Amino acid sequence: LYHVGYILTSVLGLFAHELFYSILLFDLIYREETLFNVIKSVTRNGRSILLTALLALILVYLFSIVGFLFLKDDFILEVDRLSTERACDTLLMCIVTVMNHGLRNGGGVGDILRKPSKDESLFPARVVYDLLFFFIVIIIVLNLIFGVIIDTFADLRSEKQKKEEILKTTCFICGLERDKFDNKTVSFEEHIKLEHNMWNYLYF
Amino acid sequence: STERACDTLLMCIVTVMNHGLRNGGGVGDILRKPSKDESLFPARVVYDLLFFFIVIIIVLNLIFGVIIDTFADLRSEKQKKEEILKTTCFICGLERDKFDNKTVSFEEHIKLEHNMWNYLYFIVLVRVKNKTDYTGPESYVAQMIKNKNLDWFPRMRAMSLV
Amino acid sequence: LLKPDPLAYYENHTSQIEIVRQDRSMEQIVFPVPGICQFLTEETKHRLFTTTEQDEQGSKVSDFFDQSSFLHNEMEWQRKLRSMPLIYWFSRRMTLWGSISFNLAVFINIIIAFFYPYIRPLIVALILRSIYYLGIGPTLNILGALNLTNKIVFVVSFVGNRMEFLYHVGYILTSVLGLFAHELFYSILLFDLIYREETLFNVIKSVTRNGRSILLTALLALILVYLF
Amino acid sequence: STERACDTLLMCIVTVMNHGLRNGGGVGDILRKPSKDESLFPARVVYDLLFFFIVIIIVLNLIFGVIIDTFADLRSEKQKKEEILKTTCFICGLERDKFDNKTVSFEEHIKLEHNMWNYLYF
Ligand SMILES: Nc1ncnc2c1ncn2[C@@H]1O[C@H](COP(=O)(O)OP(=O)(O)OP(=O)(O)O)[C@@H](O)[C@H]1O
Ligand SMILES: Nc1ncnc2c1ncn2[C@@H]1O[C@H](COP(=O)(O)OP(=O)(O)OP(=O)(O)O)[C@@H](O)[C@H]1O
Ligand SMILES: Nc1ncnc2c1ncn2[C@@H]1O[C@H](COP(=O)(O)OP(=O)(O)OP(=O)(O)O)[C@@H](O)[C@H]1O
Ligand SMILES: [Ca+2]
Ligand SMILES: [Zn+2]
Ligand SMILES: [Zn+2]
Ligand SMILES: [Zn+2]
Repeated sequence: LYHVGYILTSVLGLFAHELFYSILLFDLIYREETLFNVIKSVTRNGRSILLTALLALILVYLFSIVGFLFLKDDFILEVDRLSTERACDTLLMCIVTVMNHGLRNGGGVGDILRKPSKDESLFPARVVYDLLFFFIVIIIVLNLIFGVIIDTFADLRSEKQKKEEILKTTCFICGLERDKFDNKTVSFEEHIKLEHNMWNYLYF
Repeated sequence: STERACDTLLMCIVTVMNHGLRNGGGVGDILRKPSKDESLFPARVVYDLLFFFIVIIIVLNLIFGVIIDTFADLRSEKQKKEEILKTTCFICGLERDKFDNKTVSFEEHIKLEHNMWNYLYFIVLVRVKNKTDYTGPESYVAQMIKNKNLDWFPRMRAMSLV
Repeated sequence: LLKPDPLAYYENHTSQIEIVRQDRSMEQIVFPVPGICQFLTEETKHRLFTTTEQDEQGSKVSDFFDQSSFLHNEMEWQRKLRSMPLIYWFSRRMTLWGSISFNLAVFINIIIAFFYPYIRPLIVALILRSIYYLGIGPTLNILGALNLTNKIVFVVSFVGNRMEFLYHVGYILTSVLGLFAHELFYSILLFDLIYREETLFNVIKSVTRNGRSILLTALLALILVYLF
Repeated sequence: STERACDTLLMCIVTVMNHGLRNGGGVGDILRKPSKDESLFPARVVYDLLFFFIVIIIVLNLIFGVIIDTFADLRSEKQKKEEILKTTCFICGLERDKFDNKTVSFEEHIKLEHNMWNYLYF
């Protein structure tokens, strides 16, 4: 199916528009096993990553609710038209702003809100809001999305080590360890080649 | 005052590779800041979020997950090597466990009987002595050394265990 | 009675091994250790003990036996060398040359960084006095000359103490380039902290062991950037 | 209104160590933004990308991978030590599995016979 899709993309590029040969570069993931292993680390626990993203979206939704109810006058966004607009006139806009401009920042949504003045009555509220966003949705959740990948890497490495040592140590048919064939007339390197040759069983 | 990047696909690639990867939020940080009353605003939001979530959280974090995994692999393999070196015998590959309650402890099995440097000395002796004066074992080991055989070494069996 | 002094001398030159006879029975061969067995350097022993790699089975002997001949050649070379007094004196002091060369490189780089718009404390004071009296340029020239001579001595010791040699000759090339071509070429000499340190080399190994993985991930990032 | 850093090599080092390491995109975020028609534009692109990819994705990530690896090493060592403490006897170093189906179990072989405090008392 992948190869016929490749043919389809090639013919589209040849006839429809030359800007379809780009997708062909996604043969590097197929021609290579190392890159495929990295993408496997990404996409083995894919449900974990997607559910963590949904958790981040839920937290963004709650923070957007709080901002819309209380801090809706601090959601002011610079714009370049063809001077400064207001984001929070509707909870959907608050969610969009806090998900686009709040996740894509090193300090959370507090980097886009109106910069407060120390002599305001909402200053402690803004400080707590920004710090909570930064500590819950940018140091933990967006870091869980990466800790999951790291843990998946470790799991793949351990699984591959187990499989390889099983293959190179124990017999394929009888599952008999290598050490059992020490100080014996037949060595394990011979037991697997003449007696328990798994291809002789297929021939039989 | 200000220039346009995308007048050619090469310039778009250069801008999105230089100013896109080198940012905490992706190419959405250099692109003209849109206005909510535009017809492309959802497209820009999706574009920026996709760039951020694919090329700056999953593809610029695999270059680091790989490093962490390599660290773990190095530690594991070094630990295996150190355990093998400090527990099993170099020549016969016999664990330290088998030399408990025996007359000779493992601390002597490696220092007196199965001293690999003694085997090196024996090899040098066998290849420095004239062939006629070889005693039985010396001529035997010379014969095997000529045959490229390695059986004369002990293998999973010391002699102090029997 | 045979316990230990002639007896101590004989017990110091009498090695026993446990070769396995053809009939699956073990013997205990006791033999005098040849003379050249007193020249095997301790560093070589440590290297062969640590770096030797297990083969397909749990057997490290298949490589030790292979290295036996090279060890014998080194044994003979050490016997030959110990007669030569001057080269032997150099060879005994091999870490000293490396330390001096690295310290000179670091001091040259510090002097360049701090001045270039155009017993360690005692050595620092000496360099400061040289800077005060002669000034930068001549102080730099003499420091580079000392570095080059020390690295030549280090390389002759290295060969006499026989890819790493390629690195050392590259270091020589960089030193001479800095001394003559342009004084900003000493910057590359600071890439000896990797060679002089095992920990830094271990982290760099973590980086460059799965280098193909990192490069292919970078190419994937480039493909995604191309699509965007 | 704007000062120059690179009038000397020491000032360049200070600028690229203070303003380069402390940015999410390397020193390219402080350098003058170049016009596409300049002759050195490819040079600036390569310079910035190399700084970002060598000194901010690898080295400043090695400084953290080392910490992670040390965490793993500590956890493994502590698990080993705790398991040895809770399984093998302190004095004889005899596993717990050896005292199964025996007239006396490990739970008291370490409390009556091989009590190390009894050895200290002796
Ligand atoms: N039961 C087994 N356990 C482990 N390895 C096995 C087993 N059966 C076969 N093998 C391995 O699978 C491969 C099968 O080799 P095969 O019998 O086809 O011999 P061949 O084609 O002459 O090649 P070779 O030179 O590797 O022996 C060999 O690597 C053999 O060691
Ligand atoms: N088969 C072996 N298994 C384990 N360790 C070994 C083996 N052969 C040699 N060694 C170790 O390698 C080193 C070689 O010992 P060597 O004959 O050089 O002793 P030495 O120079 O007198 O020093 P020392 O006995 O104080 O370590 C020692 O550490 C010895 O324990
Ligand atoms: N050789 C050993 N192996 C394992 N655990 C040991 C060993 N020797 C002592 N211990 C443990 O150390 C502690 C020493 O117990 P101790 O003789 O002091 O009794 P205690 O202070 O009256 O306490 P308790 O009987 O309630 O455990 C106990 O936990 C004992 O299990
Ligand atoms: Ca004879
Ligand atoms: Zn079998
Ligand atoms: Zn042994
Ligand atoms: Zn006990």
